[PDB]
Amino acid sequence: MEAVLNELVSVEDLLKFEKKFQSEKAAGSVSKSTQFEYAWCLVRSKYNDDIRKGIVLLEELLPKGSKEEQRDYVFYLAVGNYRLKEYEKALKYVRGLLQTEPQNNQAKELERLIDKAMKKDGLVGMAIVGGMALGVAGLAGLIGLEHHHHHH
Repeated sequence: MEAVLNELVSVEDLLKFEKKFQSEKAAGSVSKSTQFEYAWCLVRSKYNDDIRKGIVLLEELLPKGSKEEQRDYVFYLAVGNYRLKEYEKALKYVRGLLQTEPQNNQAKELERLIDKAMKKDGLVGMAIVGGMALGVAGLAGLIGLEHHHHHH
């Protein structure tokens, strides 16, 4: 029933989770739970600097989380860096993420956007046909011999 409304994050939802971070911190301590949900609210902020902080917030929690807890935080980091134009940074988090869970399709499709975007702002070979061009006659050849190591 989590219907995604057409809006980033109302200042109330962003500060709402910040309020908890304040009361908990006021006690002189902060539960990692708030630290995790506090970065999400920022990672989805309308300001970029808020993400630069939301990304660091999780980056410090990863070493503090186990391998499974990291698989979740790793997922948010690839999404936060993916939008900050940083395509390779998010590509390192999404690629290693598969090294752990290759059966993750949501992690695979994201890799396409990151890798596909880079080719977009790089202009591919415009019209393509099977590849950049043909080849010096070489259909199969995946079982026959190879270049004869011998001059003439």
